[PDB]
Amino acid sequence: PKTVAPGSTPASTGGVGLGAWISVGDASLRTQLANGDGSLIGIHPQGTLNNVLTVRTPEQYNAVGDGIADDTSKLKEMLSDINNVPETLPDAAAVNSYMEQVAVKIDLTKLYRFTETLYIPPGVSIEIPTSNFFTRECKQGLFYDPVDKNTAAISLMVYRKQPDGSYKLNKDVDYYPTGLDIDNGDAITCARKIDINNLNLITAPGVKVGVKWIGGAGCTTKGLSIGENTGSDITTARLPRVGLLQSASWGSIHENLRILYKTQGAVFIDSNGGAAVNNAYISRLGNTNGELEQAVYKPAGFTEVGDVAVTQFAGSEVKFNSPIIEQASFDFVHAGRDTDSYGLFMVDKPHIESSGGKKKHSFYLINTSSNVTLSGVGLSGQDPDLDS
Amino acid sequence: PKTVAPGSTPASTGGVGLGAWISVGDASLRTQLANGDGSLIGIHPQGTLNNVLTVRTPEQYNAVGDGIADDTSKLKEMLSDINNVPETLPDAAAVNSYMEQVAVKIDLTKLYRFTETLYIPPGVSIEIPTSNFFTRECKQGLFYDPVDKNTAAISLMVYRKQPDGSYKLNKDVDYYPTGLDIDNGDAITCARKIDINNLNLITAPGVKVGVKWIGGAGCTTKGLSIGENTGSDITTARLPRVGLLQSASWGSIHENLRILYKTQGAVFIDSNGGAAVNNAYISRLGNTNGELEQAVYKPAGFTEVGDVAVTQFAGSEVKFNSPIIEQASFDFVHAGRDTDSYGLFMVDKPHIESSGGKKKHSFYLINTSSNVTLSGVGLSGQDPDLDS
Ligand SMILES: OC[C@H]1O[C@H](O[C@H]2[C@H](O)[C@@H](O)[C@@H](O)O[C@@H]2CO)[C@H](O)[C@@H](O)[C@@H]1O
Ligand SMILES: OC[C@H]1O[C@H](O[C@H]2[C@H](O)[C@@H](O)[C@@H](O)O[C@@H]2CO)[C@H](O)[C@@H](O)[C@@H]1O
Repeated sequence: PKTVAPGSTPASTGGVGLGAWISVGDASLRTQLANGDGSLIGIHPQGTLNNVLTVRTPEQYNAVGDGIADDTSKLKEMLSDINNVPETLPDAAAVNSYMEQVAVKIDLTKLYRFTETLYIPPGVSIEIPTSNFFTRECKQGLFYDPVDKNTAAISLMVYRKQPDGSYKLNKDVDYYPTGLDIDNGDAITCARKIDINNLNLITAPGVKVGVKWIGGAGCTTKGLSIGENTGSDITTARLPRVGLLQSASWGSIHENLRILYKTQGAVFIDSNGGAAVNNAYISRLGNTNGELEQAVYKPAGFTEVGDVAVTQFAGSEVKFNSPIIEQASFDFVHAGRDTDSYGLFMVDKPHIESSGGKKKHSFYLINTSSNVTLSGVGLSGQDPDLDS
Repeated sequence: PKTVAPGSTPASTGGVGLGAWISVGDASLRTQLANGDGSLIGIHPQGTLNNVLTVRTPEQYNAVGDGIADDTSKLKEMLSDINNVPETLPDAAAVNSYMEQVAVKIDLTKLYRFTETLYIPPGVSIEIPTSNFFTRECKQGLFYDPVDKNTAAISLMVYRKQPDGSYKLNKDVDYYPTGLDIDNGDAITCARKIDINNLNLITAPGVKVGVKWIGGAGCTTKGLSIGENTGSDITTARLPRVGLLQSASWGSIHENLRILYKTQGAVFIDSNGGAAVNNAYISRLGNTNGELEQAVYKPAGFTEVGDVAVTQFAGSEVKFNSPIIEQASFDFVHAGRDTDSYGLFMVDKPHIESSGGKKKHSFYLINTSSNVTLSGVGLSGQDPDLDS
């Protein structure tokens, strides 16, 4: 005989399974199925449903996915269930271990409004069926809509050494680690095994930075698409002031990156050895008042006023293969490393265009060398004296 | 008490749910499961089955998938359920709106025979597990088998203006929009947010055009594979005369495109700024009678006879990187724009080969400039006077 004390549960009196409690009847089947993992369902050629379910979705966490409801905690919970990285860690060994966990794929098929910077832990693949392209109304992806606009929508994890030898996750928008920081332990990257396929990210007007790709060595992107072609007034367009900011990401590859921006498209700083940006399509949403934008992250030698599609400095040498740059005051601003002019400006066959022939310079090169191959496409601006 | 009138249903007497009607028993469960969406099946770490099922297949529509039965209506239904765009539209706002719908991924794992041109609407991702490569018998993909061979197997959507001011979907096999048409309003593209991975397309012998990549700005492809390596006799092979025809597709990228053709491999016309074709493997199925093939779509300046692997004109300047071209009479035929010679012919390290050393010319250049990098692979024809 089996004695069951008052206040018992099947789980607390032997569990449910062979030799213990066995579910019987329809009510129990309903709950067994509803609270299971799919193991009750057989599949072909053999095995059970759970054996083949590996993707995660915000819907599993009840995200509304309409770009209205605040789905922040749902997205964070989804991320946490994959790899929950505490914001404070004791030492190097502790932060490094979070890059040695199981990686999981996430599929974003609706529109998720969020109001706090999302930090992607290592071991994450994010996918969306297709990439946005001058999309007027974003329907699938992330919509960053915070109270504090002096922030980034998305950011990789980089831990900063504290006075007591402990490490705290960086949450400062303007911060980016240097190759030196990574060498001397002042910063420790917690960004690895991250893959993006078609992530669409829109932003409330005025948000400072779209994506902070910091410390992402070996991390990859394909079809990453930033910004919304909301309307003619860029001042209300749902796109960030700065599309992407990248540092300490050697060996990182961005395939067919798409960026709709207001102030700066993409910025690459310090160590990014061997990193490539292929077939990028970077455009200011029209060039109205473009010449009045003020670059936010720029080398000291660049003091000119005007929007910049691509900015690079502090020894960064990203390879730009066949980029398409549109509607920019400055297509490229590049500075060699202050100390020795290190960092070759490499642009192969750029497709440069701007409505009404409005432009300041295509290649603004400071204390540097370069190898550029022209493809019979380009222009110089309307000022007969200053534009070149 | 609850009174239920004769001829009632649960829906007509309060609905199903808390505070109303609740399903009870095995029979109810069987029907709920059969007619549901997976919501009764829990999965890990939380949520239900419906939350993670996002991919569509033709099997959901009972397609036979054997390459014999005509699965046309079922492929069309699957496409329509994703984005059902009317063949006739009121104005531009109307057609533009269809590029702002939720995108869906389709997985093709069997062989689907169809008999009318398939029009891929915006917001569609297509994937097949692997790409065909000189495949003798196509097992997975699409097989176009029409009564009228003067047609295209697959086409993107471009709307043509009508005398009354309305717009109609183009169904003319030879039509392609120009940059001028798009600028005009004469044409409005409805091809955006389309991604193709490993799509295998074979066609009945005699089919004019395999794929009409028109207006596909920012659309991408990887492993698109056209044509079947049926047998030694090309007149009987399951491949089209013209593999791919592209126009108005600036920023479109074709990665590792594979084409087996009879007349012309790929054709690129008019505005295609910044578009790239990487590691294409284009080959006529042998060169037997290749010299007699007459190019269908080509510039006026080209009047020679012979098959052409790659044809480009009207100001199109697609970048061809590491293409592999085999058994062609003419590897490339390129004409700069009539008015100002615009449109640089760019080919980087082409791997050119032809059986028996049979060939007319590799680079037939008309009213144009070019930058070509040779990789120590190539040859010139057997005519000691004309071939170069
Ligand atoms: O030597 C490193 C780098 O330091 C300064 O860069 C600034 C930059 O000007 C700001 O826009 C922002 O991004 O912070 C950076 C340093 O944290 C110098 O101005 C620059 O020339 C130099 O390369
Ligand atoms: O000015 C554009 C273009 O017009 C003609 O191109 C023809 C082509 O010859 C045909 O094969 C077919 O594709 O229709 C095209 C447009 O009607 C000229 O022959 C060509 O040279 C010219 O660049």
